[PDB]
Amino acid sequence: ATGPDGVKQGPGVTDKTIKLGIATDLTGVYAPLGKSITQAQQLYYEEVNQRGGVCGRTIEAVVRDHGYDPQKAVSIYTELNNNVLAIPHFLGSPMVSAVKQRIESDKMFTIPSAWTTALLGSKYIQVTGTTYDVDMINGVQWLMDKKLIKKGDKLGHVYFEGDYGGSALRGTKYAAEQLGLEVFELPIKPTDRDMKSQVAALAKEKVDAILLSAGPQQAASLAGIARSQGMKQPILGSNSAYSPQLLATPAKPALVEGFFIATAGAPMSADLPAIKKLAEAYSKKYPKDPLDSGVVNGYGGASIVVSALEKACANKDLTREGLINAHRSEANADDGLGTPMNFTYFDKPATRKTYIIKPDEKATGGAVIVEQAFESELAKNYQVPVGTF
Ligand SMILES: CCCCCCCCCCCCCCCC(=O)O
Repeated sequence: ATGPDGVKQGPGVTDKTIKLGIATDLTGVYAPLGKSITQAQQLYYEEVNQRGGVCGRTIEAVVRDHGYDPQKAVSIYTELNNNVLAIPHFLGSPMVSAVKQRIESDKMFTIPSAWTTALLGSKYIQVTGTTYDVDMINGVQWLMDKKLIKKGDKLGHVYFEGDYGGSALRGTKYAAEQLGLEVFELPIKPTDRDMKSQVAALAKEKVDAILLSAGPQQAASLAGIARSQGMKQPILGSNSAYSPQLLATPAKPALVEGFFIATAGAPMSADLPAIKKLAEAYSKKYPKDPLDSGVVNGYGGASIVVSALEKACANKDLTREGLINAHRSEANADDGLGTPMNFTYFDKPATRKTYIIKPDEKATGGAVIVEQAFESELAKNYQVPVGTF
């Protein structure tokens, strides 16, 4: 329990090692993005280890694949929880929801790649960036500002049922109420591979804009089918409704025009020194794995946990209490990757600024900024739910 350097050691911490857990999707709908996130975290931890680790201890990240399935995530959580100090990458809103009570009981610092409001309200869970609702509020306001929609128009929102799509949808509906828009709602599951019935329904409803809270496979299908039907409505996706791999498929033309993504994260093409450095470092380590916005997300999550570990080390306290208090002492985080945040609270989003990006085969990371990160008044005044959607 206390190392020979006088540092208190919690679960997963020995005299020479700090074990961290990663619960991701390597095989399901988010496979290429979970790979990128996971590899970017490993890149960060390797760089740290090369510089002597933390508190003289090497960081070891153990990786489990839940396949974007909540029951498997639970099983994985119970296999890791007594033997890792923290979980700096846990992919997926329903997956982390399923273990929220255990996280709280265990005092497990968890950094999801998941942005539901259902994960707010826990000291131990850092929801990074914006929440999904705030991204759709910003995004709908942007559609109106850009005259892609007007008062009285109808939005069709295709969404993964539950925490992720439902949170996004909450934002859509708030914006629609405030702005005088109608909403047509289309729930889907991650196992729905083919969007042609959804496209048919969107067309029947004569929507003016199409919103999507799903993964890359659904985005390719929906965009491709819509454009093959002559639909000209803009498409606005949540932050994970795209991977650059899709540009190497016939969906490309339906993604590089008329398709936008609302996200708190900067793409790999942003003109920031830390982004350029990351692009070079990641490309060097993993030459065969395309750069994507998951790389940014994973490197950033690793940066968050390491910052907290270093502060906890300096307090001679690599326990779960020491770690969370180190993390929650940071009111002004800015890792240089394009998403400044405040970590001292957890009853509201860490930021309310959303970028609009689009797919671009010419750009580093397969995407470019269309609108620099902004917080609409609409989003600023919105009441964000805490621990539910
Ligand atoms: C700064 C934070 C926003 C960064 C967004 C980068 C997108 C990376 C890909 C994420 C894949 C995971 C999707 C999870 C969907 C869900 O919430 O269940």
